[PDB]
Amino acid sequence: KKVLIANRGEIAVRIIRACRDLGIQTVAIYSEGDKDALHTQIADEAYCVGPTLSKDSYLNIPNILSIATSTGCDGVHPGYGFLAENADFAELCEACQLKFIGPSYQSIQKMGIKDVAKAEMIKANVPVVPGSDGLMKDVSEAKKIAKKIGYPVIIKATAGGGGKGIRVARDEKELETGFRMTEQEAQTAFGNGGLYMEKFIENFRHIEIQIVGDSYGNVIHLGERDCTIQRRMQKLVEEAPSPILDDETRREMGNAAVRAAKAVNYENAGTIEFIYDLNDNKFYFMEMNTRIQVEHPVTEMVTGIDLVKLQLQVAMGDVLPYKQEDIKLTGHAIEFRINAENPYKNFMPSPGKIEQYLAPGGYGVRIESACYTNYTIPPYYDSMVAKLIIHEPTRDEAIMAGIRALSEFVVLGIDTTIPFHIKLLNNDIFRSGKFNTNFLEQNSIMN
Amino acid sequence: KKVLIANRGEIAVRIIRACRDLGIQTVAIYSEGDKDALHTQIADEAYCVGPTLSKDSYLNIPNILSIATSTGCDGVHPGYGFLAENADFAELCEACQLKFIGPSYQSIQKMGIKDVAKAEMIKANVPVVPGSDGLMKDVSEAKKIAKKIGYPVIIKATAGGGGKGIRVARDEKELETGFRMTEQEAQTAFGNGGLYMEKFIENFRHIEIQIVGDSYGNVIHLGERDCTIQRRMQKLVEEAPSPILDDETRREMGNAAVRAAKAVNYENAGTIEFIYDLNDNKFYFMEMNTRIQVEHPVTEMVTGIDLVKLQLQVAMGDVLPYKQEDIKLTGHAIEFRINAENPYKNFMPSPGKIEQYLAPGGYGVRIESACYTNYTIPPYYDSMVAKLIIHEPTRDEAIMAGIRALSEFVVLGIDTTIPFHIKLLNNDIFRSGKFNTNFLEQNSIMND
Ligand SMILES: Nc1ncnc2c1ncn2[C@@H]1O[C@H](COP(=O)(O)OP(=O)(O)NP(=O)(O)O)[C@@H](O)[C@H]1O
Ligand SMILES: Nc1ncnc2c1ncn2[C@@H]1O[C@H](COP(=O)(O)OP(=O)(O)NP(=O)(O)O)[C@@H](O)[C@H]1O
Ligand SMILES: [Cl-]
Ligand SMILES: [Cl-]
Ligand SMILES: [Mg+2]
Ligand SMILES: [Mg+2]
Ligand SMILES: [Mg+2]
Ligand SMILES: [Mg+2]
Repeated sequence: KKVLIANRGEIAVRIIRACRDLGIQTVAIYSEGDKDALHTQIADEAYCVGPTLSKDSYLNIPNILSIATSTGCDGVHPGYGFLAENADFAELCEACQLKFIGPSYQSIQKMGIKDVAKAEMIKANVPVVPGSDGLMKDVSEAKKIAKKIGYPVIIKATAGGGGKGIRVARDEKELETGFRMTEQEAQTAFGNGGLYMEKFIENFRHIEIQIVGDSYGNVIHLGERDCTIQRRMQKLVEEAPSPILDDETRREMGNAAVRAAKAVNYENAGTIEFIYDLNDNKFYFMEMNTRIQVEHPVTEMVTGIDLVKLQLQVAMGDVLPYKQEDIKLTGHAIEFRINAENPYKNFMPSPGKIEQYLAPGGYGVRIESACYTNYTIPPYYDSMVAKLIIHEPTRDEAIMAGIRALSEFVVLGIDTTIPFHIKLLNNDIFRSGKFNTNFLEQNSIMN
Repeated sequence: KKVLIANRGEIAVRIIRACRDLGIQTVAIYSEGDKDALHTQIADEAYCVGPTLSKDSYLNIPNILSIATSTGCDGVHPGYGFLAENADFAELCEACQLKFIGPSYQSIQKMGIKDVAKAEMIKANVPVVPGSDGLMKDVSEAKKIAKKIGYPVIIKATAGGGGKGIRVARDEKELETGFRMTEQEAQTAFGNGGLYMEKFIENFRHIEIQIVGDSYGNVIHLGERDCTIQRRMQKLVEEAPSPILDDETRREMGNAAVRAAKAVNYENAGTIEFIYDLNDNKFYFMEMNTRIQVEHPVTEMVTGIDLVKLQLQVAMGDVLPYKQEDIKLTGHAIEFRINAENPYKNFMPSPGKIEQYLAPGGYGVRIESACYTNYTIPPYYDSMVAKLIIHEPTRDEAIMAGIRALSEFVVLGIDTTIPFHIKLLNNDIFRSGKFNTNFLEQNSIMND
């Protein structure tokens, strides 16, 4: 009946749209900085939750819970980021008679301590990257494990998110220096300096499987997303299906992801991330995001399934409206994350007022955005202007259509990364579809 | 390689987008009044064709042909309206070695003299609305036929388009009066005063079938569009598939449409309009539109087929890349034509500068517009702001999702018809899916 959206930006707008499609009432929250945010305008009601820094606004749990109960909400949608993978917030909602629109706290706990997640996958017969058994207490056993696994190794925060608390070590001296750095950063960022170690995979594709469970033990997958085009770990361009994957591997990986989700009795939407090793064409579980993702639209276009609406439906108590045999991926979709950065200045942030915003339309085109003419993106959270998604019958058609779409997208007053994406789509290595995660790093797409 | 777009507005934008998908270079034209027009920005080059009134700009054939050859274009896409159903311009293009993106002039002649179109359909074994065979010489001849057909009748210009030269006669005296007014109006408008007569069908549903043929004898249909929500003759809300139609009638009408198409060796995209009579559940051919239509995108979403790209593909000599067995309509789409009119003032036109324009997005939404912030829609042409299309798995879902999308569509500075479409979507009759073409005439949505 009524849902509080515990987020901001384009995901808040997105969830709000999903609620209205189901006739659900919407409560937006905003920080002092987000006073002009679009989601606060399109919500049925909006409430200030605290000052600009996320720690006192969007992560201010007592205030979010307070507002939620005060206004008579039945649930809370966390979106992505902020409190979406926070098991304690999830538990507190439940204790308030508020439905956390997402998986259980037990589920968030199990998959949210990434070393424990791995051990759970080994027991659900899911392959995982060779590595340490749980956390390393010392550099000493980090050095011991790393010589057992073989360099290069990657040291990762077990409580980790947003790319923070991850370091490659290519020799013992790097592992020694990187251990203390990552432990420090993790304790600060997460209140948990526990680190685990993995073989650092060098030639792979980032393949992730969308899963969705209901409250009745039914789990399905909506195929894969290919998120190999990455700058500094962070995803820039996502596509569905993967250009390099055959139907037998899609099926084998989808089945692995469904085993993953039910080993932890997973409910609502999540994503299994897999490392697809191009050296032997084997996949490895890397982690689960126990939440909706930025890139969900690429999947929604090829599958025809409204994933956020399905999140709300699953939370309201609906059984899954599709079994696995009803799911098909039709056509090809590619998402471009358009940020307020200048690709001609090595992606230097570009703050300012948007003087002209003209979003493209036409066949195949979906624009996801909270930006509008005269809007100023506050520099304290994010750089996302829009996600553009192109859906065509083939990949080459999506590429041609994407240039078309991207080429008429007017965002003036600030620099954006549209030019980067236009240049990528004209790149012959990209068009070949054959490449790994290092692609941006061992090329110079901007010329 | 290079194509001139012989149109304006949102359809020029649509065409230019389809050209860029194919790697084709684009030449926009514009009237003096259309200097700010979005299609002139996104085109590769833009040229002035002349003064604001269409007669000297967008219907200026000598100037359009000069720019097409001057700039070295291979074809001309006429969109809809203006020169799209002008056989003589199609001929002229062909004589200039320009591919008219559409059917042959011969086909444009056959189906564009509407009484002859009808006669061709009877030979093609396609049902037509009862009436006269050919034109009526005289008011006397109209009187005799109208007595034979039985009142009520509708007198229709044979060279008629844009809904001019059509009026109902419920009795003799009306017919005497209607004949002369319609003959005068059709002469003025079309240079052809010839009228034909049909039974005026009073309880019906507007069901039209999308056709596409290629240059190799292949003709497919992409199912139906239901355009029953009309206001004074003009379409307002379209949906695919028709909510009141089973798949046996879908096949029947599709096969009827396909016979019609190849009866005239039809190439490229056309639409066959049927009258679906709710008294006996019978369909009758009313006319063919030998062109793409305003409402094509609702078909494109349900079928996944890019129709305007397919027009270009067909015009470059491509074999139809779809077979009939492989065409499925999936889910349900509703298009809403959003105009610069005030629905709270009986749709009074609302001229002005648009001061804020915010297109909704999200799941299932597709916006078709040439409008933007600080744009002023000239009051000289077809007054569209945007088409909004919603595509969902079911009709009820589409309705809900369209309220969502329409409710956040911001257009400030002019009044628009957005509030009418929101009131339509909350109407119980519309939601039932059961109504006929006089729905907005028997109902008053704006009071709801
Ligand atoms: N074993 C590995 N070998 C090579 N690269 C890795 C490995 N583990 C992680 N990475 C890279 O580091 C990125 C982030 O890893 P991940 O384990 O997803 O961290 P995260 O902080 O949870 N990020 P998020 O996806 O936002 O939750 C991955 O997308 C890979 O590009
Ligand atoms: N026999 C009929 N009985 C009842 N209504 C009719 C009949 N013929 C036409 N109409 C109505 O008049 C409208 C216009 O007729 P039509 O033959 O489509 O003319 P047009 O000028 O070619 N319009 P267009 O579709 O823009 O090319 C139809 O959509 C019907 O609503
Ligand atoms: Cl994400
Ligand atoms: Cl039309
Ligand atoms: Mg993570
Ligand atoms: Mg990850
Ligand atoms: Mg007509
Ligand atoms: Mg018509």
